[PDB]
Amino acid sequence: RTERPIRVAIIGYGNIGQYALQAVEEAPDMELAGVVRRQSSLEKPLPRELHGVSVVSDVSALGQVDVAVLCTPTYETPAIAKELLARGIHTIDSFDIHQEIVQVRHELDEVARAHQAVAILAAGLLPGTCSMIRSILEFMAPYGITYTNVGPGMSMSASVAVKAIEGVKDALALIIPIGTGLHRRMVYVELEEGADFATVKERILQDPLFVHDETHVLQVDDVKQLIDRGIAVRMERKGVSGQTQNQLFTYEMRINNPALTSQVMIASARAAMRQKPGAYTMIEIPIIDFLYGDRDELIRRLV
Ligand SMILES: NC(=O)c1ccc[n+]([C@@H]2O[C@H](COP(=O)([O-])OP(=O)(O)OC[C@H]3O[C@@H](n4cnc5c(N)ncnc54)[C@H](OP(=O)(O)O)[C@@H]3O)[C@@H](O)[C@H]2O)c1
Repeated sequence: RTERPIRVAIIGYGNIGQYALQAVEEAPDMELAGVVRRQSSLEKPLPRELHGVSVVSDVSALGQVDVAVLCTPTYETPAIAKELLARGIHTIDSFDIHQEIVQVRHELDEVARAHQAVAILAAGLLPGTCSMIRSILEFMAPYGITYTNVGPGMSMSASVAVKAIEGVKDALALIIPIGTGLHRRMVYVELEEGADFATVKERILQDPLFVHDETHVLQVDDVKQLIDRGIAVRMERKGVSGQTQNQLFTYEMRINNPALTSQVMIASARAAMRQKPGAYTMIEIPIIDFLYGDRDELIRRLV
């Protein structure tokens, strides 16, 4: 629909990558350049939805690539981003280690500026659009407290951490809100042949991830039967606007986690094409840059 469509490559074909495929297809200003996978994954049978899709091991085999959408594991992502920025390719990621965002942002900023590229990081569900809402609440009521309650949903960094433990064949870890920003964790574990529940319970409950947090552990026959990739996020702020107390704000979403996250990353890919070289979180970009359409028509429709 646009003259020269944006050519988007998907790096890593996991949960995020599969939904990102659909988001790129629906994007009227974008066309799929291809999917980049590990060589090991290239040797498994080709997924049925990737028929007619260029699936390679390096971005150089896909021709021109405007933006790379990084659907890779968290710890693997900054290094992959730096590599692609250095090739002059824009990068979108949903890096979700909050304490490392400032540092990672600086490192990507320097590489991006050196190669006339734009990196948008932490552009997912949380961090991402929830961060944008959170920041808007902040300046509407500067004094007060915001509570971010991550509703019942799967934590895939906690699930694989419970899987690496001695005695667990498979595991599902859930993040559960208990109010005022506090969270409870519940772990469903499929045990190995002949391991006892009582000990493996005490190795998860004393694992560094679940010692200072309230944690419940249950043994189940099939953890795969319990998996659903939906999640909820509820944010509350009670604050002061100017000098007037008791301003009340509530934001809630009930969404498919990877579907939404991939959509935000695709919308951010659109925004990346409109920025000066550098690295940005989502609160550093005009909201209109994430939207497709004529500027005046968007203002007429939304403002
Ligand atoms: N910001 C948010 O609100 C939020 C929410 C959800 C997810 N995320 C982020 O999104 C990331 C991906 O989540 P997911 O559910 O899609 O995970 P996933 O299903 O495990 O997908 C990981 C994919 O990355 C590739 N990969 C795995 N190991 C790799 C390695 N060592 N080196 C290079 N590539 C590797 C693999 O694809 P191939 O087989 O094709 O190589 C794999 O399919 C997470 O790490 C998380 O940080 C953020």
